[PDB]
Amino acid sequence: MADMTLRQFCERYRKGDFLAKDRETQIEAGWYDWFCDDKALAGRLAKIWGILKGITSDYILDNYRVWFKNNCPMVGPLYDDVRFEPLDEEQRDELYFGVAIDDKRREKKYVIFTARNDYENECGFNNVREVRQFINGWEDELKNEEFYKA
Amino acid sequence: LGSMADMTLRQFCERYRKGDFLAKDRETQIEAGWYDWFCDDKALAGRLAKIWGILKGITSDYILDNYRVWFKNNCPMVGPLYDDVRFEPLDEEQRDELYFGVAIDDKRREKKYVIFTARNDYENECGFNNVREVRQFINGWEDELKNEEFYK
Repeated sequence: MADMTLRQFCERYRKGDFLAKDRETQIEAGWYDWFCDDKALAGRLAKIWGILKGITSDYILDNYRVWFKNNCPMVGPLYDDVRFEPLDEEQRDELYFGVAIDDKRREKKYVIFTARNDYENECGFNNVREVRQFINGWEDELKNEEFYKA
Repeated sequence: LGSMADMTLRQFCERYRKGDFLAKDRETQIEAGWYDWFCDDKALAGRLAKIWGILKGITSDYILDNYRVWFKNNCPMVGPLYDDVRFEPLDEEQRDELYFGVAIDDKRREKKYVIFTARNDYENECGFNNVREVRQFINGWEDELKNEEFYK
């Protein structure tokens, strides 16, 4: 009965707490919904951790929490997404954002949708390096004036 | 769910459009109608939105004024968590004849929305694949209670 920060999650993962494939553990890890095998969750979490292990911004690490969803589109394969929600529940409409991973309905391998963009796809990248560089710079990306000009 | 200081479904929708039931704390989500759950407490509000997609399309005054709603989140021992929304008649005596619930997005079931009714001995009757069909059912539930082809 306690919520985690992204930094706390990374601490526990580097400890390896989130490698047990059981469902009771994976619910605690952060999976909200899935269509896949319950034991696929751990492996898919490793896939997702391939991005989270490269997060450095103390703003992202200490002001955010993460949850994961596994999705079954009407056409196309199951895909996961990792969603970054701020600890301050009020500024969600401005700070929340998620990254769809390997969604074949979209051109890029990683597609980012943000609350400030009204929950639409904003940009996309084809390698993990771009995704980490973007999420780390998200604190400064919130300050780009050329965006809110909508 | 027995009963206590509960609101009617119409009263609940009135309060919900006020935004009374958007605080993610446990006391607010309990007041909204959550009876039991297995998931994170801070998910509750969000799942209520899933449920609201059904409740916001309810127009028939019979359902709105003779029923109240409570919500349960379930851990099926195998598979992911699923929710359901349960309509309880205000007169508890006719519960066995009037009560019904909608299991929403239960992965063990064929339909996205599966309806279980008290008249069918609290087992699944029918299912639908879109929220519009579910709303059409609940609004027409007053006329569905009078369909004889069932009670035979």
